[PDB]
Amino acid sequence: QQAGTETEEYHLPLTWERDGSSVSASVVIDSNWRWTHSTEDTTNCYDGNEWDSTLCPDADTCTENCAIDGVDQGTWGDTYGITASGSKLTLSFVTEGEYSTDIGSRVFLMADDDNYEIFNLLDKEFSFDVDASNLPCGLNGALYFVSMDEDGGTSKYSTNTAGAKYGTGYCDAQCPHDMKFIAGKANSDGWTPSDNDQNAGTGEMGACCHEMDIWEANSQAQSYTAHVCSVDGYTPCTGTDCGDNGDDRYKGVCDKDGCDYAAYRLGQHDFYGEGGTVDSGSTLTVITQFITGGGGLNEIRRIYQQGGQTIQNAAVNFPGDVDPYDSITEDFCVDIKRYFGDTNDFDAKGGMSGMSNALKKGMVLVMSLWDDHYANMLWLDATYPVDSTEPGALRGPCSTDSGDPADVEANFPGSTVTFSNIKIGPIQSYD
Ligand SMILES: OC[C@H]1O[C@@H](O[C@H]2[C@H](O)[C@@H](O)[C@H](O)O[C@@H]2CO)[C@H](O)[C@@H](O)[C@@H]1O
Ligand SMILES: [Ca+2]
Ligand SMILES: [Ca+2]
Ligand SMILES: [Ca+2]
Ligand SMILES: [Ca+2]
Repeated sequence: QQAGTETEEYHLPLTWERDGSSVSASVVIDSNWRWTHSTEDTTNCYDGNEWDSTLCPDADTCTENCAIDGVDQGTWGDTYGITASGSKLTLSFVTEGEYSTDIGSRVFLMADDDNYEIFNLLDKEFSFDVDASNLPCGLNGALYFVSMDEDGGTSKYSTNTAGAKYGTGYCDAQCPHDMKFIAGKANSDGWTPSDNDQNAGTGEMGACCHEMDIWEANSQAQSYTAHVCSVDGYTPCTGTDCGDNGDDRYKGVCDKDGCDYAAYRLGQHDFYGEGGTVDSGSTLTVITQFITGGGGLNEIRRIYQQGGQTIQNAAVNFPGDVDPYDSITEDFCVDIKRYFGDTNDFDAKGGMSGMSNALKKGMVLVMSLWDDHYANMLWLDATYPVDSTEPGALRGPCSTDSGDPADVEANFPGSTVTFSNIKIGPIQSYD
């Protein structure tokens, strides 16, 4: 995409801590949340959930003709319900503006006006605080890393002149087709509007890359998941390469399921939640350690702190069936996938070594708040598949009727997540 000139681009300031020193940074809104319009005027190129057939008769003409616009200082709060102060950032779910309504948001941490911050997580401890108290069943307030390009695509894709400054270049391990710009081009060829999301559609292209989910959670359940892909960084896909939901799920270049560590799923039902060992009713500190051996990742450990207590990660609880692993390791991934009857696509795509190499190349930090139009977040917080009674189906305490976006958007529009005190530093000892 190119950048429009209707609205000036302002990144929202955010402070964080890197190896002992305060960094005055900012966040940027993902391009998918922006207005896409003609370069000549205010006519929408993306209108509801379809592209304008006159402006965008094919992708190349669409790309020529259409621009993504800025988000100015006032737009952050007025349109997206996003606020920041100091080291704290708050995302909102439903924000009713003047003439339209926004649902959720996705933002990236900037290094400067033109480039994302790049995190090299190997042999480091990453931590932050989160308040997930105001996220019901069905919501996901997520903090995660993806193998995006630092500049958002502008060096590799000459029709992307907007770049990281306008939140371009998202990719993740789902190879999502709902991205409006991929590889610097409008993803308008083959576009089908979604049946249940009036702002969304899908195009021919997907946007694939490695993904390290540090925190996917609401007040009822939480997980952390490594997803490795067999391709190098940001990778556009078509066809079978995208590994689309359904028959193609395991046939693409990315591990969609991931090697997931979800305490409730692993048989620790009172560990996290309302009044849990980790109490989702109050702020908590999430510490994640990327442990290496011989320079390669071999373990992703989790520690929690809350009210001055240090809380070790809850171990796998299937006595006699699976060992009491308490972290993501190769053997955990293999053993738990066997017990759950899950295809081990993590190892297929490269496994821990693969992941390691992804982390070595550096990742972008993502914070988002969304609902789930595909699976109603049931994979996180309920039972999935809904009628399944075998090991690994049970995910959280929520009803299998929970999480329909039409329901949660109506019933809990005021839901929010707050992230704060982002920090990276050396791996610390926790007694
Ligand atoms: O894409 C949503 C979410 O999916 C997570 O993977 C699920 C997968 O969606 C489901 O079909 C399978 O049975 O379970 C895995 C693990 O719960 C993926 O793990 C997430 O990171 C992603 O946000
Ligand atoms: Ca032209
Ligand atoms: Ca074509
Ligand atoms: Ca094929
Ligand atoms: Ca299962």
